[PDB]
Amino acid sequence: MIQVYSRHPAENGKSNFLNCYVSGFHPSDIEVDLLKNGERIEKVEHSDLSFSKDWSFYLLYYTEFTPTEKDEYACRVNHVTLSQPKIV
Amino acid sequence: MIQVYSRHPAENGKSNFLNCYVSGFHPSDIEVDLLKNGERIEKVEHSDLSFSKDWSFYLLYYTEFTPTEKDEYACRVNHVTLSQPKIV
Amino acid sequence: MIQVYSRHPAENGKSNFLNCYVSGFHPSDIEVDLLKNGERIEKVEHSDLSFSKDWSFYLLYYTEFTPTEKDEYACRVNHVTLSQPKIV
Amino acid sequence: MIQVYSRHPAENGKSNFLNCYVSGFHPSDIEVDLLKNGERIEKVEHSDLSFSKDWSFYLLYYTEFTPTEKDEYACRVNHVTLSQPKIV
Amino acid sequence: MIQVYSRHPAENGKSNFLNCYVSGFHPSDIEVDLLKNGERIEKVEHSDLSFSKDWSFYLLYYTEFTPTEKDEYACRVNHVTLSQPKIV
Amino acid sequence: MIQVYSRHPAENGKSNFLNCYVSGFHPSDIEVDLLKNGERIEKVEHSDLSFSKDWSFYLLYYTEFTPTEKDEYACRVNHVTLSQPKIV
Repeated sequence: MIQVYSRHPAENGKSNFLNCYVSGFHPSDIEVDLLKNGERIEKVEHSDLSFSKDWSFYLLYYTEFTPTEKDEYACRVNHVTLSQPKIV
Repeated sequence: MIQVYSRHPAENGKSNFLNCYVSGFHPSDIEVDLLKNGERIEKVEHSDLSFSKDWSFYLLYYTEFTPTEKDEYACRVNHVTLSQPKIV
Repeated sequence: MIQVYSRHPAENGKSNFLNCYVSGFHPSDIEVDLLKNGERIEKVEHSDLSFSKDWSFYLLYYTEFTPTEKDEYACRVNHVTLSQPKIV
Repeated sequence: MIQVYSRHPAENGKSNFLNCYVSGFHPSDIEVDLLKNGERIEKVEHSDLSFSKDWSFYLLYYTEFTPTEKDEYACRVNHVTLSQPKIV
Repeated sequence: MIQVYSRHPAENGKSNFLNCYVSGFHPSDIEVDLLKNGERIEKVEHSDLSFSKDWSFYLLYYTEFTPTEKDEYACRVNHVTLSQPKIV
Repeated sequence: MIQVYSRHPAENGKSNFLNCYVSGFHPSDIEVDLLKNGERIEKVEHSDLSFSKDWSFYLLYYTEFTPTEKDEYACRVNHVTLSQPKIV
């Protein structure tokens, strides 16, 4: 029983990894305005400019939270497994 | 029983990985305005400019959350498995 | 029983890893304003400009939090496992 | 209000003349501009003005470079005269 | 208010003349600009003006570099005259 | 209010002339600028003006560098004259 694993790659260049995993709440480039340039305005009342309310990543009420999760977050992954079982 | 695995690639160049995985709430390039340029305006009242309400990635009420999940997030993945079982 | 693992790669270049894992609440490039340039304004009242309310990453009410999770967060990962069991 | 008074009255024999041998990368008199004269501009986003990325005169992969050359660069220039008199 | 008075009246034999051998990377008279003259500009974001990244004259991978050359650079220039008289 | 009075009246034989052998990386007269003249600008963010990154004349990987050369650089220049008289 012979099991041979040979790996010798040549990477002739530079490697660049950016923003491998992005998730969650990330809004961007949002502009909200009221009366940006205002001239001769008699009255402004009851202006409501609220971007967001309460923030909570995990909100649970009377909950049974039992997840079984195996995860692997990365940019470059190498997984190699050699098995040579012998049973008599 | 002979099991041979030979891998020797040549990568003649540079590699660029960007934004491999994007998910979630990410709105962009949104503009909301009221009376951008305002001249001789007698009255502005009851203006409602709210981008969003409460934020919550996980919201569970009386829930049984039992997911069994194996996941692999990456940009470049290499998975190799050699098996040579012998049973008598 | 012979099990040989040979790995000798050549990386002819520089490696750059940036922002491997980003998550959570990260909003950016958001501008909210009211009456940016204001001239001859008689009255401004009841202005509400609140970006966010209470912040809480984990909020649990009457909850049983029992997750079984094995995770591996990284930029570059190398996982190698050689097994050669013998049973008689 | 933007007022620009730019004048380039006189040029005599500006560049690249009376040369025996010219080669390589020599671009000249190239102008790249975005919003050269701008007034009351609200938002400029995501502008890419990269001229070039990589400069490599010799880039060889698994190559056998054996050029044989005999070159004689013998130019002869006689009685060159450049005159730019200015009288005020 | 921006007022600019720029004048470049006289140039005589500016560059790259009477040369026996010119080679390599020699770009000239290249202008790259963004919003050269700007008034009342609110937001400038994410501007990339990178001219170049990497300068490598000899970049070889697994190469056999054996150039044989005999070169004679013998130019002859006689009686060159440059005159730029100015009278005020 | 920005007022700029810049004048460059006279240049005679500026650069790179009467040279026997010129090579390599020699860019000249390159101007890169962002918002050269700016008034009442609110926000400038994330500006990249990197000219270059890495300068390597000889970059070799697993290379056999055996160049054989015989070069004679013998230029002859006679009676060069540069005159820039100024009378006020």
